[PDB]
Amino acid sequence: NTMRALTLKDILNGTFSYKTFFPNWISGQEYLHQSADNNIVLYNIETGQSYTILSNRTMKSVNASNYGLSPDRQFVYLESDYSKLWRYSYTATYYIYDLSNGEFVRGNELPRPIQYLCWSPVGSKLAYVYQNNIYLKQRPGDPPFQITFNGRENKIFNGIPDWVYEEEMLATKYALWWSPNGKFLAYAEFNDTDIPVIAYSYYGDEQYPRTINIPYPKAGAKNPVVRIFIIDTTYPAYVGPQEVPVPAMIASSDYYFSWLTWVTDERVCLQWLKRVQNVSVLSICDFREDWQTWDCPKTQEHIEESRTGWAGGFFVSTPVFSYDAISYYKIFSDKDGYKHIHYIKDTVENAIQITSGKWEAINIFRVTQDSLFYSSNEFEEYPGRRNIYRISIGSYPPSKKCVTCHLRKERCQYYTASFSDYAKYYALVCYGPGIPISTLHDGRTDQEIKILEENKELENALKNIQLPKEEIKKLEVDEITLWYKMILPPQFDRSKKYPLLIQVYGGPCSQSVRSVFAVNWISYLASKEGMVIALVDGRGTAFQGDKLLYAVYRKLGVYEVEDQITAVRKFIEMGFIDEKRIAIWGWSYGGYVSSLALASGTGLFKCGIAVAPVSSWEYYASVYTERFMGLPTKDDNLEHYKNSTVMARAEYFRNVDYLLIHGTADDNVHFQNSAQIAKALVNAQVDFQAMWYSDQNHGLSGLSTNHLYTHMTHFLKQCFS
Amino acid sequence: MRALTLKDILNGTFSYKTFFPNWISGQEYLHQSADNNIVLYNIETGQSYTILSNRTMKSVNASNYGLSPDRQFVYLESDYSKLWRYSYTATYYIYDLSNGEFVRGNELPRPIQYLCWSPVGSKLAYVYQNNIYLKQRPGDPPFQITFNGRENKIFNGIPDWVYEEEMLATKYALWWSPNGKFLAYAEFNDTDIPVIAYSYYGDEQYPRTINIPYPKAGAKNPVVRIFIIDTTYPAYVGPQEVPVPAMIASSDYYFSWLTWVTDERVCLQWLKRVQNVSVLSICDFREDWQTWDCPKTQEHIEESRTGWAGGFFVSTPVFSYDAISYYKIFSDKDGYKHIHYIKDTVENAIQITSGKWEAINIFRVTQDSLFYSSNEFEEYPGRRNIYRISIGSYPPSKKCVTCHLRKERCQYYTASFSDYAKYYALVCYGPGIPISTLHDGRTDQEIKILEENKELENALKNIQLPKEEIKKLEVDEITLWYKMILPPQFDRSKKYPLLIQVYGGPCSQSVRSVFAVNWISYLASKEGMVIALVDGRGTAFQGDKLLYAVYRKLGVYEVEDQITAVRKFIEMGFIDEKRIAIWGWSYGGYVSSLALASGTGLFKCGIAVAPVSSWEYYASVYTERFMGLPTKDDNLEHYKNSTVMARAEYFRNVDYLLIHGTADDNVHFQNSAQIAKALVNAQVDFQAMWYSDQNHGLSGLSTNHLYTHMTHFLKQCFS
Ligand SMILES: *[C@@H]1O[C@H](CO)[C@@H](O[C@@H]2O[C@H](CO)[C@@H](O[C@@H]3O[C@H](CO)[C@@H](O)[C@H](O)[C@@H]3O)[C@H](O)[C@H]2NC(C)=O)[C@H](O)[C@H]1NC(C)=O
Ligand SMILES: CC#CCn1c(N2CCC[C@@H](N)C2)nc2c1c(=O)n(Cc1nc(C)c3ccccc3n1)c(=O)n2C
Ligand SMILES: CC#CCn1c(N2CCC[C@@H](N)C2)nc2c1c(=O)n(Cc1nc(C)c3ccccc3n1)c(=O)n2C
Ligand SMILES: *[C@@H]1O[C@H](CO)[C@@H](O[C@@H]2O[C@H](CO)[C@@H](O)[C@H](O)[C@H]2NC(C)=O)[C@H](O)[C@H]1NC(C)=O
Ligand SMILES: *[C@@H]1O[C@H](CO)[C@@H](O[C@@H]2O[C@H](CO)[C@@H](O)[C@H](O)[C@H]2NC(C)=O)[C@H](O)[C@H]1NC(C)=O
Ligand SMILES: *[C@@H]1O[C@H](CO)[C@@H](O[C@@H]2O[C@H](CO)[C@@H](O)[C@H](O)[C@H]2NC(C)=O)[C@H](O)[C@H]1NC(C)=O
Ligand SMILES: *[C@@H]1O[C@H](CO)[C@@H](O)[C@H](O)[C@H]1NC(C)=O
Ligand SMILES: *[C@@H]1O[C@H](CO)[C@@H](O)[C@H](O)[C@H]1NC(C)=O
Ligand SMILES: *[C@@H]1O[C@H](CO)[C@@H](O)[C@H](O)[C@H]1NC(C)=O
Ligand SMILES: *[C@@H]1O[C@H](CO)[C@@H](O)[C@H](O)[C@H]1NC(C)=O
Repeated sequence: NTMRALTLKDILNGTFSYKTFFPNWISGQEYLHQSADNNIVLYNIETGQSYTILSNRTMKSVNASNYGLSPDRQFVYLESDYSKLWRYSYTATYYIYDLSNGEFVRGNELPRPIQYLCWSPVGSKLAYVYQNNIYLKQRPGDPPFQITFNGRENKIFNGIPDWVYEEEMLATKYALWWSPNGKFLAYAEFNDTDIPVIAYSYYGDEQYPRTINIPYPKAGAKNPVVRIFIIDTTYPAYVGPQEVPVPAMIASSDYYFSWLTWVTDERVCLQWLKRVQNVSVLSICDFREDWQTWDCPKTQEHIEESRTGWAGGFFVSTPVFSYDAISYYKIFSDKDGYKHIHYIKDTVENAIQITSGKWEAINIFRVTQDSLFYSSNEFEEYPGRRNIYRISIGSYPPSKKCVTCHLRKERCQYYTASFSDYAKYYALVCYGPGIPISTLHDGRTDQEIKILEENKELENALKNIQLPKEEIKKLEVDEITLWYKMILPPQFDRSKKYPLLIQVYGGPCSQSVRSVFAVNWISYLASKEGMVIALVDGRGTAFQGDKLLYAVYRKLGVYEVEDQITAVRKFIEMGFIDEKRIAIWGWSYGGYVSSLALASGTGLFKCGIAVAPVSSWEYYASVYTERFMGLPTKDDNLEHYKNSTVMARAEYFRNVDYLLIHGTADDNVHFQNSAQIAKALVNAQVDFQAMWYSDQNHGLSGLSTNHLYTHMTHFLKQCFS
Repeated sequence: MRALTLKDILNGTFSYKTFFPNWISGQEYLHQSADNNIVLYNIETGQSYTILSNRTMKSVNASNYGLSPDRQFVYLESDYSKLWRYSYTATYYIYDLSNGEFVRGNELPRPIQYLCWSPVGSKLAYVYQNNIYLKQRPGDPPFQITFNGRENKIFNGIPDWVYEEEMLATKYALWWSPNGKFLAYAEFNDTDIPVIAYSYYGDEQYPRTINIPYPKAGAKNPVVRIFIIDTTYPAYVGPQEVPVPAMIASSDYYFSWLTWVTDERVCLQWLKRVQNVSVLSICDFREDWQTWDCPKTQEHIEESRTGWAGGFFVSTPVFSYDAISYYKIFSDKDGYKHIHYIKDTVENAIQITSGKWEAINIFRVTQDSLFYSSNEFEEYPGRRNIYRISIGSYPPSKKCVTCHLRKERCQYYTASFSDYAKYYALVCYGPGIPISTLHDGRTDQEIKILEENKELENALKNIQLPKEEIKKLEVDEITLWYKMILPPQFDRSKKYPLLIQVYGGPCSQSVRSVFAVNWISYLASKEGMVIALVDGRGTAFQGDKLLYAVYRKLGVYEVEDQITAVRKFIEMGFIDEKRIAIWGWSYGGYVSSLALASGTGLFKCGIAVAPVSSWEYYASVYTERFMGLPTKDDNLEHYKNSTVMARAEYFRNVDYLLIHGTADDNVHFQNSAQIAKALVNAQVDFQAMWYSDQNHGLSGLSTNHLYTHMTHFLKQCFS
């Protein structure tokens, strides 16, 4: 064979895709996995042997795409008829299979379509959502008991989140949680009745288009109301569902429900977040026997507030409880402003700092009897790497071990972990910089037992490909460090002038300079079209302390734009960039940033591309916008909501080539955002190129993705030649 | 001295003025002068006086006026709020001219959808919240005629969306009798019609949905009931329904138009939903029952075995002074639309005009004369000349008033007649600079020049305008008339890039002797391009064989005829076969898209502005007229085969530019949304542009942006 450059076709077909192995743990030494001919194999690590538990002929009999083994292993649910709704939500038909009998569960059949379904943590209890209502099945073939009755489509939601909670708050399709032993079922009740709706046309394949209404609260609009209830699953008819008391300081004004964490069958932990998202409350509630309800004392309310910015990051960090079920470990900012692990027993005041330094603790994976596992930046001071650490708890001389630092140093510096029951064994998934690799380790010695997915097919395929060189370096301008990823063309010469493309996102709590392997569009642009690509992380980006993160608080569309400009000026003075041929592209938040950078009036960028951009913070969800911007009122931050729009910079797009793209059925960043930019450019008498994608979601999935990346390539090749 | 610039076209620098007198009597007319005073001019005693001052108009921000026939009052129209093509809502103020003060009292409500005076006296008729009200005297409390008017459902006195656009082409649906004794009105019911919903972004946090009851091809149609009310005693017997003919009511139907003959005689025109047959029913008033009798003996059928009834509309009759007979334009034995004279029956109709040319419109039927416009002169179908023929005199007369009035300059006319045709005005639209003159209605002599356009004549002195030529091609027994616009200092030895401007819809004509300084004049004047406009099968005024050729076969012959013409223009030697383009709007957007995806390799690039993509998405009134019903028993097969989306894979080696306004109520954005979706599925690249919150015509700074964007696309395509 002969070495060849990447093609656009290779990227669109996903020829250089990688496989990942996350074991579906069922016990401390057992896990499930789908085989090549679609069977379900049960691998036991201690015994070393595997067996088929659910055959391909049983899955094909009902056109099943997914499965779910019950904890007691008596039954397995068969998921078929997947019908996607929003980012996480989907509807499906569920078939219970009796493994012990060798036949499907016939009788009090499950309805269709089911919005969410799950087993209890022990036994064969079932909980499901149908027509925004929760139902309970003690045994698979038993008639269901209806828990909720007010569920109405697009108005009252039970057991599943509404649009805004699914997207910006919970980031999941469910809103119900079983207690550790299935004694209680906790759930949430969302009321979207008075929220204004977003309406958009869906053309489809019928003579007339249909309107799609979604209750969506834009910045400052009426928000949904939430009521968390806990019902006794053993005797639901006795006292019924009990509402969980909301803390006095949370209920004083509008509030959000952050997350629910079960501690024991008689103790649950709820997190609340005031509408002004700079103060969160961790309330611990205990079950009482004299009232059959949940008592929430003032003594068990732990406040976490941020005087500089917002509480947490994308979410308010969840606590990981100790074996004693009274104390917990949580990640939050220290005195210096770095998000580190703390240990809280009684009160927040007496919290003990577990990790410290000019780096951040990202996630706590497991809190065992003697070990604590977590991921961090620490290794070699690179904020874009992720490594797994293991620290001792309770032992007199403490231990601290980096499991993955030197596991495969050159190839692997971005890991994630998946723990078996009680951390007896665990799996590490390496995502880059090299070819991703999934391995399985002993939970006591950290030793690698076997390679789950090595990716030898992708390694051989890439042999004859001229992949670009990726470099993660930093710039130090005016006490502000800018980390950047530069993608260089094959056979790169520091004496030549290369056209430059900037890929931007820059949204608060984000990070785009990571040691992650990816064979994407910008890899093709550097491999075949000889372009230099750059990704810069400035103010507002996460994992480098709160001074960097909270710098964009109430000032969106200002520093993230300036930092891309500062970086381009620095890349130009390196000598290998053609100052005449520079471009910037982005999607969503990156579409807002590239539009503002292109209309900055600096003359650095020749052309720019904005895909589904945000044009004004008055058009985005209250949950995201108000977290980083505040209220759009005269008494608060209305002034900056008006000054931070793309439409106010319309006259500045006169000598630059602008390409504006947006999907007509975008439920997340509505088409209204691009419709307003286009209207402002028309009024300003400014020429630009545009593209719409009919009936397409925010991500433009399908043949639209092909068309988009082809259309953008044509625009860049014209701009650069 | 200098070439035209895009800015000159966008600003309307080379615009022309037109003078249509607002007749009030047989020798008088009103006109809003330079200082915005309403002046009255008398032709006989050549005197003028200001009847409504600029101070009176400015006091209520008035943009329009309406003098009552008795001249006691004048309505002052202000707060104009456009709705659809013709409809608008405004505030009206009655001014008492005799007293010198505004009419105080039972004030008119706001906003009023339509308002008009009776043909005599001070009677008022107006539509408010889809209901008709009557004011005997301006300061009197109104008498409510209708009560069922509900927004977007029941319409009274005004048409619904589809009747306003495709059927009446007017903002009103009420007609006063010749002396104001009776008021006739329409009642439209859109209750079960499916609606078209589209987002209107506006300037608020959330966009709003706009719903319009719009019947697409084959969908449920609005129902119509016509009534007549005695305006002297409307409480006595009330509104009486006009009997619908037995053969019209048998299935779905349309009300075509209403024509008052005398106070006690009215003429109604009906159209069957299968638009190949129309009925002219004459109804008389009966004292005995105070109702309208419509006999079978007074039903005149007009059917078309080859195609549809009429042109864009079913021609209206013009009655004689005897009020029993009438003159109507329709096809003869040979297939040419000529004037006929009907006394008793359609069978015994007498053909008034004949030949291989068409009579376009009947302007006025007087006691001894008949005025009409036609093609006849020098056999040019794109010309309009006004003729006068005698009626009643033993040896008949026939003269062409306009033919040699100004032969080189003027060959496209229109006429505005004063009360009883005592005087009339001729408006020349081209080929030369438009001119409006005033003629004596008895001798046809020119009395004065109303608007000569000397400002535009002087402005164009230093402008080297392109040469326009109207010629014809004769291929396979089919004559194609074309207008070619040549660059200044055109050389027949050089190769020039070619742009085709297309419309090609049924009943249309784009090769006319009309003066215009438009976008394509700039493209030829500054960008050295040859421009062409071809009229093939489906275009009107050349007989029914040409017109009905596209019957039930839309998107086929009009496309082929543009291709046949380009092949002929190429073999002329001065066209660069490598640089050819085609642009069109609306129907022209459908034709240019199909021509670009024909697979002939003639066109390099094409532009489609607000195109129709499938006949499933367009108005039933227009679509089922030339294509029939989209059912298995009728023409569903061709409805499916005549789509732009079915030709998606053919746009692969051509440059396509697709433009469409998001708030287009006429040709919905759905049409372009479907084309874009098909091109994505076919993996075909194209350039696109949307216009937020803009109507079908993209009026305002959106026009500026569109014409600029299209110029860039063509400049790039022709380099
Ligand atoms: C846009 O087009 C309009 C015409 O539709 C232009 O308005 C006209 O501009 C010309 C030249 O500036 C004016 O002509 C001069 O008028 C004076 C009397 O006012 C006369 O003494 C001169 O001999 C000459 O004819 C004209 O008055 C003016 N207005 C009208 C009603 O025609 C306008 O200027 C164009 N815009 C641009 C930017 O060119
Ligand atoms: C508007 C907005 C917004 C903010 N936002 C969020 N949040 C948190 C989660 C909830 C969400 N509502 C808001 N997640 C995001 C982004 C974002 O702009 N981009 C850029 C981006 N996005 C996409 C889709 C891209 C696709 C291709 C290339 C680069 C891309 N870059 C992202 O990638 N992700 C994952
Ligand atoms: C779909 C469709 C359609 C049919 N249509 C109608 N009818 C009768 C009245 C009722 C209506 N529903 C249907 N009037 C039309 C057209 C049409 O295609 N074009 C072409 C055109 N249109 C526009 C707007 C143009 C603008 C610029 C240049 C060329 C243009 N060429 C016209 O000019 N006019 C005046
Ligand atoms: C699209 O990409 C897939 C891989 O994602 C290609 O399929 C592979 O083809 C090679 C050919 O040697 C096989 O050995 C692999 O086993 C295939 N992998 C999978 C996952 O099927 C496919 O060929 C690509 N499409 C095209 C047209 O090249
Ligand atoms: C307007 O049209 C609607 C629908 O065609 C009429 O309503 C129907 O009238 C019939 C007869 O009175 C009833 O039996 C139906 O149940 C009605 N259907 C609906 C959908 O309402 C309505 O009466 C008409 N109104 C006028 C004033 O003509
Ligand atoms: C008017 O047009 C209609 C079209 O629907 C003609 O009706 C057809 O007549 C035949 C007679 O055998 C029927 O079988 C069909 O169902 C009808 N439609 C078609 C096109 O198949 C009607 O005859 C025409 N009338 C006139 C006077 O020309
Ligand atoms: C939901 O909210 C509406 C409107 O605010 C209110 O009327 C109703 O009581 C609520 N319903 C439930 C079940 O919470
Ligand atoms: C939280 O935000 C509000 C509004 O900006 C501010 O007034 C308040 O003091 C902040 N609270 C803390 C603890 O920072
Ligand atoms: C508005 O925003 C611009 C940046 O887009 C900034 O330069 C200006 O100072 C802001 N403030 C006001 C009051 O305009
Ligand atoms: C109003 O008309 C008078 C008389 O023609 C004139 O003098 C005056 O200038 C006009 N005012 C305006 C505003 O045109």
